[PDB]
Amino acid sequence: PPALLRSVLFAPGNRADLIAKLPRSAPDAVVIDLEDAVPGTAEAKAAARPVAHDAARDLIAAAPHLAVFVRVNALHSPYFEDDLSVLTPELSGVVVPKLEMGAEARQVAQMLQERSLPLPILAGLETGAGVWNAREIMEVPEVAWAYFGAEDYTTDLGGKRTPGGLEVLYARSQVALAARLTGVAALDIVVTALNDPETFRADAEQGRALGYSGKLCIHPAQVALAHEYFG
Amino acid sequence: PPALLRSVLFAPGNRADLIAKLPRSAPDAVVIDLEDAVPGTAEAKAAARPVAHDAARDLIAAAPHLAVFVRVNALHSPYFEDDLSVLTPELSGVVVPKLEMGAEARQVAQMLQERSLPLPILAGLETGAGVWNAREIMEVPEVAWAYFGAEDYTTDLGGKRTPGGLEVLYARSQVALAARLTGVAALDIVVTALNDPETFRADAEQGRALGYSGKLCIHPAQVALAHEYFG
Amino acid sequence: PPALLRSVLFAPGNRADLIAKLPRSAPDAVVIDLEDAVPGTAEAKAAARPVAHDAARDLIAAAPHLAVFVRVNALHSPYFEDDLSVLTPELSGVVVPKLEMGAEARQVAQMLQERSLPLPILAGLETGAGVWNAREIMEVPEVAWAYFGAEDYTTDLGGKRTPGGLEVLYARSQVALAARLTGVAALDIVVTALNDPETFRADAEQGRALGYSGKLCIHPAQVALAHEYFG
Ligand SMILES: O=C([O-])CC(=O)C(=O)O
Ligand SMILES: O=C([O-])CC(=O)C(=O)O
Ligand SMILES: O=C([O-])CC(=O)C(=O)O
Ligand SMILES: [Mg+2]
Ligand SMILES: [Mg+2]
Ligand SMILES: [Mg+2]
Repeated sequence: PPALLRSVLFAPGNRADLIAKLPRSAPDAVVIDLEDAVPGTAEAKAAARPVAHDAARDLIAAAPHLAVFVRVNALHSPYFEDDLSVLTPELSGVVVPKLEMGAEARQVAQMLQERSLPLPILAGLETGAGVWNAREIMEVPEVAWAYFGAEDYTTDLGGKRTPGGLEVLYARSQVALAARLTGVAALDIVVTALNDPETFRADAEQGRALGYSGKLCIHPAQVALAHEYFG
Repeated sequence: PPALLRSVLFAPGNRADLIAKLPRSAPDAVVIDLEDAVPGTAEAKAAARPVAHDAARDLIAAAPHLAVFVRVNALHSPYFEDDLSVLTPELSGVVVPKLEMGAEARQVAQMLQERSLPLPILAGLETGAGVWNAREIMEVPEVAWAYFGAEDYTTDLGGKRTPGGLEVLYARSQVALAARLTGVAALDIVVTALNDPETFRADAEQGRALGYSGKLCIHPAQVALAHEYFG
Repeated sequence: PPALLRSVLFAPGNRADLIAKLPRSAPDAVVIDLEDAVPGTAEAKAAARPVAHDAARDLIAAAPHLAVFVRVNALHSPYFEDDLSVLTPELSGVVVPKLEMGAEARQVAQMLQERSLPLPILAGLETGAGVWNAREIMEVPEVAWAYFGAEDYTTDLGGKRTPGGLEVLYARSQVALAARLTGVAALDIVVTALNDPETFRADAEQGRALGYSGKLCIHPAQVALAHEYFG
């Protein structure tokens, strides 16, 4: 995949239909999500694995030039292990959420290698420890890109999100700087307000000014908006 | 004392009458202050010790559940040593202002134990070094809560305070993050404007969004406002 | 040169005429610039050196009490070595842009010592690494002052500058804090807009609030304005 992704669009791993609609807006990359998008039960996570596996295969064959990623559950969740069975060399990479130390990313890299699944890692820095150890996490060789997850960050610190985002400015700035120092591409925060392009435009602008090279998108319409600011 | 304190109300150590009025606003915790609240004269300090002691003694008995703290003078001040003699096991904890190194916090903890005073420490992070070494200070076991003192922080850096507080956003964000990583309760900055409830409301909202679990209060009226945002 | 510089005014190193005007606004210090001010070709830099060298000399003889500095090119640039010949013992010091490690600053000090140039360093922290290692760079003994260059910082991170400057608040606050902790005087960012003193006034105000003790100036008119805020 390109070292630069201007837009990264998500779809629930257990929604074959939404996964297939992923290329419509032509995002630079997409993420079939087995984490947040799917219920936290052993049953839901198991049911989602074959669905996302086949959906990923179909998608890559239909849109050969689309960078396709799969987001697995956190390293320390009881789902990480079995999520790996979903991966294939055809994916552009694997998204690992809530990483918190360089050792965790190295563990991930080694486990992937032992499953014969050499996939670059798109690191999720979205907790206090992830931000604090941002540089150490991104210096792991296998980490090619990273996103700052404001939503989980504030939840982790017992904070609350605002439109301006001053409450995550410190964190968002640290991640962008650590990303520059390690040669890793930084992906900006999601925008949950889906009814106003203006709210998104203002947010993307802040992210661009900070040095992020791309932005996470949760709705197709945000893709075109993202391309007006990154790239 | 509770792990979380929504409000912490201050009262001058040498003002036995005000100390007694403390329970009125029903704050989660109160601080009998021998530091800033009293004049910096070797005589005005030694004269405040007996008044603070006797006032704290009677206050704790009058409201046994209420978390009662006494703020002593800085570790390297000429008053610290003698201030300790004022403390008692019945206190919920001791407030130590201007801590700047993990080593200073450990020193305080050791001295307290040697004086047979089992008191958890409420660390004052309000200087450049305090903020810089926030995590190292807060990881000391005896430290249970910590507050960011914007007033003395700006004074220490030669800065100046504003209503928006952007000049201490980096510092306030760093303390909140370090508090999370160490399991320490973070207490937000004071609001010196005692005539406008909107200034406090907006200020408290910023602290809450950043991850603070409580806020320092200098006037009984701010207590109710604090509980509107923290809890 | 005093430990405190409220204003530091720049002039192109290849303009003998502009350099001569430097003393008119009575800035606390002046900088004859061989770096950004002079085009990036071996021809333009070599042509600039004798002018900066002699103009600096004529300046010191005319204004004996003025702190005169020369800004050489970056340490790892192909012009650094030759730029050193422009320096003389009579200068108040030398500005070294884009410093990124403590070791780089020590290298400069060493090379200055072997040339018999007792010139303290005014370090330029204006790239991701410069900000990341701000404290280590400033703890180098010969570093007496440091400036934060928001322009090159955002360029280095691939961001964009805004009037409000929230995109560089993190870095600006960090440089100011590190300067306090190392005993180094921190100089605030340049203001490129010259048609409005109000834009400069608001900016200087932000810098002062964060703890900066002086501000870089690129137009003599900014000198008096800086003096209203610093000192
Ligand atoms: O799942 C989503 O839609 C967005 C997400 O995880 C994130 O921004 O971290
Ligand atoms: O004593 C006060 O009024 C305020 C105080 O200590 C602080 O903000 O740290
Ligand atoms: O060259 C200039 O005029 C200003 C400059 O380098 C800076 O602010 O770093
Ligand atoms: Mg997320
Ligand atoms: Mg205080
Ligand atoms: Mg510069």
